[PDB]
Amino acid sequence: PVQVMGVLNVTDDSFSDGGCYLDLDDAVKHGLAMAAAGAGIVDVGGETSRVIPVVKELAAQGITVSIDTMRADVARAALQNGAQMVNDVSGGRADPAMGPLLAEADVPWVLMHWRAVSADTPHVPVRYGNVVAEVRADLLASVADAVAAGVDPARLVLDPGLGFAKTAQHNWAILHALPELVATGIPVLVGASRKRFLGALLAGPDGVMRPTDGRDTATAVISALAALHGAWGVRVHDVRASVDAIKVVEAWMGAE
Amino acid sequence: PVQVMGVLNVTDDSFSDGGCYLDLDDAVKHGLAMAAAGAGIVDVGGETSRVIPVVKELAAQGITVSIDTMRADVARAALQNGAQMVNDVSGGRADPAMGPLLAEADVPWVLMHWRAVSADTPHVPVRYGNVVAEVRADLLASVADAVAAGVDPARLVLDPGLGFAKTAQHNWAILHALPELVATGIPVLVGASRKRFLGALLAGPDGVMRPTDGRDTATAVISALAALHGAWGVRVHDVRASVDAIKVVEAWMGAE
Ligand SMILES: Nc1nc2ncc(COP(=O)(O)O)nc2c(=O)[nH]1
Ligand SMILES: Nc1nc2ncc(COP(=O)(O)O)nc2c(=O)[nH]1
Ligand SMILES: [Mg+2]
Ligand SMILES: [Mg+2]
Repeated sequence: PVQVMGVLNVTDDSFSDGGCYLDLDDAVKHGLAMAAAGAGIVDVGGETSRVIPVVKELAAQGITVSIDTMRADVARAALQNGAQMVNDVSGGRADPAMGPLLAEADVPWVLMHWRAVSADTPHVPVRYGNVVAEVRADLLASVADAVAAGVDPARLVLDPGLGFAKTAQHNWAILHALPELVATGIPVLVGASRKRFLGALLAGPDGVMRPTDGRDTATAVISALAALHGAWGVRVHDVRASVDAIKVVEAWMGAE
Repeated sequence: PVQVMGVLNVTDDSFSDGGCYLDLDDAVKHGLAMAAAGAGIVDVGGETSRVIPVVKELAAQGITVSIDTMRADVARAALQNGAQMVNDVSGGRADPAMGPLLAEADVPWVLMHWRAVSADTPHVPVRYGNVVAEVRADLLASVADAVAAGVDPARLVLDPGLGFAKTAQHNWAILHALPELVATGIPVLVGASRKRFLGALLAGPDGVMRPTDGRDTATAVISALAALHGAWGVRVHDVRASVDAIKVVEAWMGAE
């Protein structure tokens, strides 16, 4: 079984990969629709003034909500309001209070991989000698860090952080070696949904990138392959598409 | 490499799985767009008065056209007009003149599997004891038939005929055992695109089937899995979607 984590961007952002639900009610509506479509987790990302109210209503609607934040304070607020998981793009590195909070709360923590050369250059891609190996080592160190803080390992989730200070080539390399990360025995979450690499993969005849909205099929296919290779879950914008993919894989793979 | 065969239904049909391009120019436009999207073959299906003109223009535009017909006469007309492949849903069983025509023409021939209990009940699903094994045996016999007619085996293509006198369960069984059919050493074409089984797989909460247009992601995923398991090609309505899927598989599987 593969978990489907639907993305709910509560920020307003011109460059967004997938819908801006700044408006409380649209956002809530969107979260609900995603759960209805099969998402077992709704990942709300914003700061507190915007996300809290969304997290609160969704949690009140029985939805399993993840808070996508690098700040322990926003996380704590999220938790106080019904969130059941913390999704940290910094893998605990941005906020020293994060681990202790997770140790206090005992809820799942996603440690996403994001190793920048420097703090002022978080998006410059890192020149990796062996991205798979480096990413793995980095993640295991982040696990050690979390554990040392009192977090039960069983609550941890690894995420290779596709496209974060990584090229499309690094991305493909990580996916190809997905089974090696899965082999760490710690659940792996894949977040490729609508990312740049897909825009590039699917560029038009001209050389113009496929629009964000046109990257869902590719995203869905990455979900099926992820499922085939043991991933724990997938983080996506178009829930239906990835759920459809999963149903196919299961129907195919289970056909006696 | 997996061939992408785009569907061009030149009939008018209320129940169509995918667009009705009865109008010469729309049809042509559609065929061209499919080639542009990456389809290496455009499968025109109608009778002669409707398909011929489409086949002729497409072939004049350099497109590799397949004629989807059970009639040797329509096929011959198609060939006279530029078609380069014959797609026969009857596997040569509807028209005794078909094999000799293919032996004369020396172009690829798709032998689709479609075993009905009877002629008057072509759509009643056959009660199979072992669909995979029966389908295989049937196809190999159709190969023998074609060969005996002077057709070079190298020109043959097998197609399990998904959903033709088959249940969704049979369909899934055939796909799961795709590698066994691939092992015949004869190229295999998969035609699952938007079929009923997918409508059922993806039925809504209510129990209402997913609309035809909503079956493309599933179709695309079947394309990726087919690619992974050695299929020769896929026959689809939404070319972009299946091409996208193929690009993903290749990027993933080739990531050193
Ligand atoms: N755990 C995890 N969290 C994330 N949060 C935001 C984005 C970028 O998302 P966007 O495409 O909505 O901007 N990507 C990830 C990711 O890949 N993994
Ligand atoms: N070779 C082959 N030919 C076919 N022709 C028509 C349909 C039904 O197609 P539609 O969905 O456009 O009605 N299916 C096949 C098929 O599965 N394989
Ligand atoms: Mg987004
Ligand atoms: Mg059709």
